[PDB]
Amino acid sequence: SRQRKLEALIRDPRSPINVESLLDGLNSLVLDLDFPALRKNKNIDNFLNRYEKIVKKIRGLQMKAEDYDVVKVIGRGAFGEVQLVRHKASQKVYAMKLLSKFEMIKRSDSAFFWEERDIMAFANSPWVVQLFYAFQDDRYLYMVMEYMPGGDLVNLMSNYDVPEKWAKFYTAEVVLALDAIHSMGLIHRDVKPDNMLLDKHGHLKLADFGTCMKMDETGMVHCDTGTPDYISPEVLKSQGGDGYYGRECDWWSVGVFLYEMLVGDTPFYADSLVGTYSKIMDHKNSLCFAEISKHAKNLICAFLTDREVRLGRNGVEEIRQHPFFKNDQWHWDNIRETAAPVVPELSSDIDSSNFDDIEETFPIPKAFVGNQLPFIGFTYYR
Amino acid sequence: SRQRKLEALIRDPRSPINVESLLDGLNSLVLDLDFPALRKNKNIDNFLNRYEKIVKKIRGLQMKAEDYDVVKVIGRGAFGEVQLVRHKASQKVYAMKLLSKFEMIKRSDSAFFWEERDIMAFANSPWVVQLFYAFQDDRYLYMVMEYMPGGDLVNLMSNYDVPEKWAKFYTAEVVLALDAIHSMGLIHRDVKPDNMLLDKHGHLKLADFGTCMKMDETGMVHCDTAVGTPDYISPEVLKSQGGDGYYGRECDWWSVGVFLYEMLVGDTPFYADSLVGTYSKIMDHKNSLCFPEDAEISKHAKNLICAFLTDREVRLGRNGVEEIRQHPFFKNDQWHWDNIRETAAPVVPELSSDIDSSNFDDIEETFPIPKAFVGNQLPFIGFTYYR
Ligand SMILES: Cc1[nH]ncc1-c1cc2c(s1)C(=O)N[C@]1(CC[C@](O)(c3ccc(F)cc3)CC1)N2
Ligand SMILES: Cc1[nH]ncc1-c1cc2c(s1)C(=O)N[C@]1(CC[C@](O)(c3ccc(F)cc3)CC1)N2
Repeated sequence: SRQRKLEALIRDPRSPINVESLLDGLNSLVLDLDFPALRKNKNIDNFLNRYEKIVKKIRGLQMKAEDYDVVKVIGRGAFGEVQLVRHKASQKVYAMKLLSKFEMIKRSDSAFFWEERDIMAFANSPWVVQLFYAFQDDRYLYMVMEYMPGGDLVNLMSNYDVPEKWAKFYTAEVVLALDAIHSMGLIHRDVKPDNMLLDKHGHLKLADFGTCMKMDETGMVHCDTGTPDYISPEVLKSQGGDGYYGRECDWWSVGVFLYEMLVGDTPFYADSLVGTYSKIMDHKNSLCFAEISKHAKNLICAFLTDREVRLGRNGVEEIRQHPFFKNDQWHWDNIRETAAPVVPELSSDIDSSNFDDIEETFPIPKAFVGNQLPFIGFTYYR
Repeated sequence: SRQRKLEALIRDPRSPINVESLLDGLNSLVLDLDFPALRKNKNIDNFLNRYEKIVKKIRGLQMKAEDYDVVKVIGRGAFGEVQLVRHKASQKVYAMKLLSKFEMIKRSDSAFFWEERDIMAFANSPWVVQLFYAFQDDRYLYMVMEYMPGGDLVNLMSNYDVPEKWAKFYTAEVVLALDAIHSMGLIHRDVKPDNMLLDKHGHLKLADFGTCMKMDETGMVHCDTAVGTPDYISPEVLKSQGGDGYYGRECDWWSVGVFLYEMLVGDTPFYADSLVGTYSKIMDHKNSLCFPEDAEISKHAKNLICAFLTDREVRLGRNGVEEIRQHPFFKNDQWHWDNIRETAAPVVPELSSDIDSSNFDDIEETFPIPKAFVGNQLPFIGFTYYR
């Protein structure tokens, strides 16, 4: 066949050897070889003279952080900040998440983003925040995503006293969004109001995929990797050395979310990491309520039990037909194209009134350290 | 102002960042990192576990040396042999030059082939031997060229007594071959009968481009190394070893002079028992150059040689290739300069089959595992070429 089998692999933007990735493999080789210490090497100097020229040019004609106006900083993650940005040429407003390369190399935390990228880029769901451009430089990783001007549910829940019928909507849109995540053979692990963003029209989209794992042939995962509030008992227990868990661990998170939304506090709240963790483990005795209807009370309890009997172990169908999700203005077939509880009031394309306000280098190597190598293949254009 | 600018750079076959070279980039990185000592590094291991699998599958599709049957070894250069090969699938015959990656690295001389490749892969001249494929593996560099069953001119000079009528032809063809090399912006520096091969029809081609330098924007080169074979070296290239060297194409016309002298006299002009003696005779070429009493040579032939074998300032061909063409020696009734290559050759080779190598005499170690990063395969990233 020759270069037909090989041409196909290059074309696929899902394959790790697409053109953009091959270019990363050159840049990160130049970026990690270009230090005077290592330059004493004959081989490393031959290479860098022949390529440094053309490599610098390439760097020029592909997406940079300079190609964006930074309207304002709207969030701050574990590694970098999330910015509200406007691309200069097209003038289109996006949300740009920065990830610090150095703060990732300085931690057992420099592979998480691969799932965060693949989901947001290729999920193609109405339930997933959508990635347009993924690019990098010597310092940072960048993801350019559709901006969600509606805020997150942590902001809504503090701003509005949430009544039962509002929770019927919000829980349901999480259920569906989660099912979409599951149908890509993935568990979210850490589902919570922070990863729940609202769009222009007040509808849900999941966002923070950092802690995602891909299910086994069976459907479980068997490896250890935050803060407990919304985390399932089996997941905490399994941090001490293996033991599988599955998709049902996300449904636990949902119950915690429905509780917090209806009551006001998380069901296992305590003013310490230890306290919430301890309460979760003894969930049999710790969960108690009030002013909640029996149908809503019941769904919370069907979620907040160990994985064996937890609602949604048998399927997403159990959840749907539950008496709590019975209303008038939406069916599961059209929930997204109905009116949301809170449709956000938006002045312009850069309005961020649903978000609040907020106000590093690599060490020059002696030997080859390969700091950029973990980030080869991250670059992506729509 | 678009990434369609970039799109062009990738597609351009003679661009440093074509897809083959980008894939070489990924490959020679996997090769220079996959060692247990190196893999103690988190980064290098994070990388290899994600790429090593797919990289292996690619290597599978890449042109192996297994793709060829080796008919006979027909030559051996400094850094490896030249095998007469038949490509298995196509069943076509090729000459394949091997270049040892180890011996090339071990001797600090590992940049000479880049020109050698471009000349053969892109010359498109009937005077330049032509490259079809250029692949590599961890151990070797490979050059698949069109086979030249006729043999080299060193062979022709020791099987036949060359009369001046033949010398006229061969010298003329060498002259035109070099003009084609020059018109591509390159000086050869190593013109010799060994680098002069003969096609199926007994006609010339130039072969060993390892020593080639590309002229600057003014047709001159700055070289401070005395490069090439000691017998054919020009006084300027020789002197250039010490201090600022400065020369153009003229040095190639020196070689042509020596070539002709060898062909008519039967010996090189500045021959000596040592290398160090040959150099000295070249330096004192006014006094050392003389034709023997017994060798009979036309007054035209001696004129052409001596016009070639002088200081660059007064050397023939300094004022264009034209003053060579019209030289009285090149007067004949058998070929013009327009056609020469389509006249009958003085020696047409008798080939019995497509693997006949009767015009070639028959004949008849790797890297250590590194501690840290060494990048042994880095000088070879981008070698790979296909037609
Ligand atoms: C706004 C937008 N529009 N289109 C995409 C986005 C994203 C926003 C974030 C995204 S995308 C993300 O990936 N991470 C975070 C990092 C900050 C976070 O941890 C936070 C903030 C405040 C809290 F009170 C608690 C938590 C939430 C997740 N933010
Ligand atoms: C035959 C063919 N067909 N298509 C390409 C070729 C090439 C052949 C060679 C090529 S291409 C080459 O690059 N190098 C050499 C290595 C051996 C050499 O140095 C030599 C020196 C003195 C000798 F008495 C004999 C041989 C000559 C050049 N051979």
